[PDB]
Amino acid sequence: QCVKLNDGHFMPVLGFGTYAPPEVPRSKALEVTKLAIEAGFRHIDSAHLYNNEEQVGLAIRSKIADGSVKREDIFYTSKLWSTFHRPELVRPALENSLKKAQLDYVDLYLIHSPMSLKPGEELSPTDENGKVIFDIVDLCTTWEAMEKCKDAGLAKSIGVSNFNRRQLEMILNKPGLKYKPVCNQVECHPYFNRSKLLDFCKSKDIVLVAYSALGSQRDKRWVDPNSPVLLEDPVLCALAKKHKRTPALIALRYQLQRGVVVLAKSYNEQRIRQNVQVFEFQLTAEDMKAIDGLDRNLHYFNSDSFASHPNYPYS
Ligand SMILES: NC(=O)c1ccc[n+]([C@@H]2O[C@H](COP(=O)([O-])OP(=O)(O)OC[C@H]3O[C@@H](n4cnc5c(N)ncnc54)[C@H](OP(=O)(O)O)[C@@H]3O)[C@@H](O)[C@H]2O)c1
Ligand SMILES: O=C(O)c1ccccc1Nc1cccc(C(F)(F)F)c1
Ligand SMILES: O=C(O)c1ccccc1Nc1cccc(C(F)(F)F)c1
Repeated sequence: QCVKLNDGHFMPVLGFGTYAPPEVPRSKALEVTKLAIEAGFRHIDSAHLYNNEEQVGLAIRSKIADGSVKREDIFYTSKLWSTFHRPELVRPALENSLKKAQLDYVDLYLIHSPMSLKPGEELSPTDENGKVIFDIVDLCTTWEAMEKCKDAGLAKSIGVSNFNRRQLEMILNKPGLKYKPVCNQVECHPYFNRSKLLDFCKSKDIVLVAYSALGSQRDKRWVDPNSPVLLEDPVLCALAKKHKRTPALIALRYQLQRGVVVLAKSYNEQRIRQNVQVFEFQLTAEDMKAIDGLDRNLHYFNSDSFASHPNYPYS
């Protein structure tokens, strides 16, 4: 139930998504992360951006203290936020995340996004029009700082998120590169299946990790309400009926069968327990072809605040 990363460490192929929007009480992350571990999730995905690392960390530490898991059984991810791309800010950002979570190391630390933002106090600094104040940082220098964090033992593995093929290539061609990214965590689902990026990642031994695999949380801040609702897709519905599973389970299994590590966020006890059933059934070649046919270049995260950035990954 794991994949071997290009640095020798192992990553569980099903991960628990911990982001919930600010209107959800912070205490919920503690409750649901414990439930996720109880259900069998061993890969837990968080970030500085999520304002939940204390709660998620506490959940992990609670399950270690009561004997349910060892630290070595848990794969915990955090991410460097975009206001901290300047190399001198990388290690301090990681140390802050470790202090919040009360952990000695993260299993994985990612550059959250290639879209560098102005260093400062704000998560999303703005001008007048609500467009973000961008920063211009050579992400190869950021990567060097990430490498130093691995060497120091603060992160077992390092990788990237929201990078396109070209951006990934720039890191891979860096003179004196010490560690390749182990993964690229990107938006990935049947409406945006990333086939060409997946092929590229496979060719370089980089794991593609899918987020919004269930169609995203459809947050009004970044997602058009008109966009088709992935879990109401008729083809996924037909496949769910055929296998007597659910559309969510079909969407998750699709990713595993393509060699994509898949995340799944749920703050509902029943759905958390449901999602671990992804290992209990298989899709046929014809099922996979049907799902492949759904691709319509649809990234749910689709806002002016992303699209105007000079390092916006989508074309
Ligand atoms: N690197 C990045 O920039 C980035 C971006 C986005 C997400 N992520 C990571 O990926 C995780 C997941 O992506 P996401 O947050 O977009 O959500 P998602 O996994 O696509 O899930 C979307 C929604 O599906 C619902 N759901 C879950 N299981 C279900 C089931 N069995 N049946 C029906 N509905 C189900 C959840 O609602 P309920 O809670 O009500 O069950 C959830 O809000 C995040 O939490 C985060 O850790 C990373
Ligand atoms: O094992 C990998 O390398 C793997 C990588 C990405 C996605 C899925 C992967 N493996 C996988 C896919 C389905 C079922 C099982 C297992 F049988 F181990 F549970 C493992
Ligand atoms: O990581 C999350 O779950 C996330 C949550 C809320 C808002 C944005 C998020 N991720 C994110 C953050 C910065 C840039 C991009 C993207 F590249 F997709 F645009 C995605």
